[PDB]
Amino acid sequence: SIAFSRAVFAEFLATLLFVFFGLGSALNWPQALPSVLQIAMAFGLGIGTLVQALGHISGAHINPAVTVACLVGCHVSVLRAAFYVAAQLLGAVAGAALLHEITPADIRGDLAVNALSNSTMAGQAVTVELFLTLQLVLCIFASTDERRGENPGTPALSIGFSVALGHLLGIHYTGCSMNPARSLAPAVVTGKFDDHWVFWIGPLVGAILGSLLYNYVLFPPAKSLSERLAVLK
Amino acid sequence: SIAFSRAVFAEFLATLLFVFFGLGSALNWPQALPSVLQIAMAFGLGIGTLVQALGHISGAHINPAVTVACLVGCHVSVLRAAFYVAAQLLGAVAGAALLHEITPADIRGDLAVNALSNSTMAGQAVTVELFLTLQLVLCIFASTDERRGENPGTPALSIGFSVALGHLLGIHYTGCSMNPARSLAPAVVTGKFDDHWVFWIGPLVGAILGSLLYNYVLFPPAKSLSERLAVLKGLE
Amino acid sequence: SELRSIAFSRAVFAEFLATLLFVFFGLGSALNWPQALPSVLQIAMAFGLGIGTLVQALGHISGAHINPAVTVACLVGCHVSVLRAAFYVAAQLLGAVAGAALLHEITPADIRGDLAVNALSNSTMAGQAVTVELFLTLQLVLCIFASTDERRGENPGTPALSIGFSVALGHLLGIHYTGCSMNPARSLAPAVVTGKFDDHWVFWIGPLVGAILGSLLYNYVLFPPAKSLSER
Amino acid sequence: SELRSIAFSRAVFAEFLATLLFVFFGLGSALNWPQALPSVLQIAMAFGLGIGTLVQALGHISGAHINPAVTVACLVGCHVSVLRAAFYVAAQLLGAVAGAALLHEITPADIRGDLAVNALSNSTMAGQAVTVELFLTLQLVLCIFASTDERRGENPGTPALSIGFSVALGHLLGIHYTGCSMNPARSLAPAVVTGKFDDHWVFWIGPLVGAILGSLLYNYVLFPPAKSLSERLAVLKGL
Repeated sequence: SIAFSRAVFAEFLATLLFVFFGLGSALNWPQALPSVLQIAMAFGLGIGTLVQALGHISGAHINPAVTVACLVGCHVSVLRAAFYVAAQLLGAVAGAALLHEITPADIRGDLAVNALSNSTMAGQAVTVELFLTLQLVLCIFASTDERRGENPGTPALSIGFSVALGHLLGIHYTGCSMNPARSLAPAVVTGKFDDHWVFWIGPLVGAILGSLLYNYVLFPPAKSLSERLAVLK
Repeated sequence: SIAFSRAVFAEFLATLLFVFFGLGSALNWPQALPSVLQIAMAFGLGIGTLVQALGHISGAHINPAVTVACLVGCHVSVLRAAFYVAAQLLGAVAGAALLHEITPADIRGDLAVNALSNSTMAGQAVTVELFLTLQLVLCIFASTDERRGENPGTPALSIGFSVALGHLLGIHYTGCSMNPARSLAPAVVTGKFDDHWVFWIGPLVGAILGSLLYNYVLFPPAKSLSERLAVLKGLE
Repeated sequence: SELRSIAFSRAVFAEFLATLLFVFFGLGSALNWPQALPSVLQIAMAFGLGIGTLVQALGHISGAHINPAVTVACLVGCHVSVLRAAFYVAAQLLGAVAGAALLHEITPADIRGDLAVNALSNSTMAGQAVTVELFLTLQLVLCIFASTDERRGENPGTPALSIGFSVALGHLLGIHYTGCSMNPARSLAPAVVTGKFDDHWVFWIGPLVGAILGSLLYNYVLFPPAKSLSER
Repeated sequence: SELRSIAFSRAVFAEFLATLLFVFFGLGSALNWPQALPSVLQIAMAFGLGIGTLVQALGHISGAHINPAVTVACLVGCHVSVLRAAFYVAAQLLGAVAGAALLHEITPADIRGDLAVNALSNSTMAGQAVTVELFLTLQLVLCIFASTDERRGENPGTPALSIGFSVALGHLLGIHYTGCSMNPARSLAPAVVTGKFDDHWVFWIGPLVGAILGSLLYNYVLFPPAKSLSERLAVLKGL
């Protein structure tokens, strides 16, 4: 019961640092405007560092979509999945509120809210978010699959660069979500809920798609006791 | 029976995600035009992520040139190589068609077709694409070599940054192909086939050079007794 | 023992040489070169790959702290005698100012300029900045303590690259506020060479409080040692 | 003998092919200005990922020096015969000039220019420039010696990346002073092709001294090997 509290707190602290570092590096800084690779690096190295620092404590989800995909695949109780999602949403809004407090009001602006950029249709954008989170969920599962042992090699760096890979594409359409907590945090702080359903349906459908594709299509487990039914039939 | 189907599907899904993410990060230029390092990071981390995600399922080729290269030193049969190349070409055009659907019409443009750039001639260009794939195939063979001298596992990031390394050079000449499927996908969707042979002869010839250079010149692998007999009894 | 004595001397020398190379490469890549002004990602990569290279090169000799803050974090965290920590902090401050003095005499005088002294940027207040420096160093010691935790021996992991990209991560954000310190030696080095001590206490209070916060958070809240025989 | 063995011939050819690919990719990515001018981070990444990829591709075959300074560094440390060191340096110089001549052939004449020769930049003096090149190669040699240290546990691929990012680290600083050499073969290759030899001694004295300095510092001062079979057992001592 005490290790579960450490894990929920770690998920809270991790999403706090992720959103604080991520949005603050994505703000419109006048003299030095951030580039797409610069923002992708910020979010990328953010997940990779927090997975390194807190992966052994809680699994380092830092993402409700990852937690939901973990609910379909790995052995996580619906009790733990709810506590994780709740901890991530609370940590995210705390990191965005903290960033707002420390960032001068001149630079804050939209506080890096997710908005449909490059005149992307919501139906077009929700399809992008689907495949953005799909490749991340595929990489997270493969990097943390216990059946692979120590063979993955670079779990923290690979998951980070997978997040950066999605940002290198998703920034132009929606500013890249791949995380419902990363989208909700600046939307609550600064009043901006432009097409917010895209940043929830997209990642969640993309996450459950990658979990089902991996755990039961690409690399399913061996048949369990259910084979006794085919013998009886 | 099923494991081969899961591998071919992985090659299809991997090339689908690779082309979707790769070409998309090369278009999408409103007020923020992508730089050479930015585009190279997209293709680089794309291969590295998909080698990490699907390498243990299919081998993570995501390249008909790489699949052709593995025909000599990857224990891949001519049956599997054809199924892999077909899955790569189908996934590539599916990723380019999907990107076209989700990208607004004004931004699409060329859809990141491989094209001759900076007044580079097709003979000069096909020479670049050879060495772009030579170093990639050279890195893949060592990264998947049991005698490379490290703990078991495949370095997906090393393979990814090898793809990125080729882009920091190849973009200025051809937009960097290194992958015949990566070139056919936007060529089929858009219709632009200008000097399309450069993006096929280049990667395929560069791959067979790296495979022959590694497996016969640089680091010839250890032959099993059954493999050793196919040589001897095939002689005289 | 005689073998134990040199190993400590090898470690103190490595800490001096490491902070010397870190400050020399970091500041020199952050200078305002007119033909190619460095971008935030360019500067972040310079400091990031600098730590990662030096941790790769000297981690197995001294631990590759390269930061008085993380050395203090090991005092409260990875329990190390105050003797070794004092020798480490002194070597870092001496190597840093030596690296900044070397870069000064190595770079033409016109372009030396501010020598990448940590300074308040974008009208950020000292109270807001000292809060940023806290969380920049907080995540760094969180990554360092996990990458070097005695209990994670088995698989070697990627400590040098992870810590290096953790330093870069802090620069993606910290550059816009203070030019990113995360290291009191990296701040004292160019301030001593080129007299610029504007709000220097921020670059000392910030990293030290964030380091002790992350060391206390790791060793007592997140991943403490087993109190009893329940799991040892 | 060592000369008449296949592994030595395979190692010399690997050193030749590796330097050929490194110079071809490095200069060409640093020299292609027309409408897209390469950035310092871009050039640093090209040379960085270049060394990292070739160390990963050919390190197990020859050691992947790709640098007469690095070869000299192991001549002062890593058991490399003075016969092997001469064959390695000769293979690197031949592969470099072959890679530079190859790049000149495939790059259109409008963009070739000086072919990315190492040149003193931003009014840096030769004494100041030769001091940069020393410390650029020193940290690289320190990183190479540690990335190849059998006493250090690492995961696959990360040592090649660490060496690569060490090269990229030097370029993030060295480009502003000299265009970043850290390799006498990388400087001679375009100098022979294009014919520009301005202050060529800086790109030779600097990297070599920095390599010997780094090899001596690592093998004798920082992390020397054991002397007796009881050394490691003695380090334990009491509890």
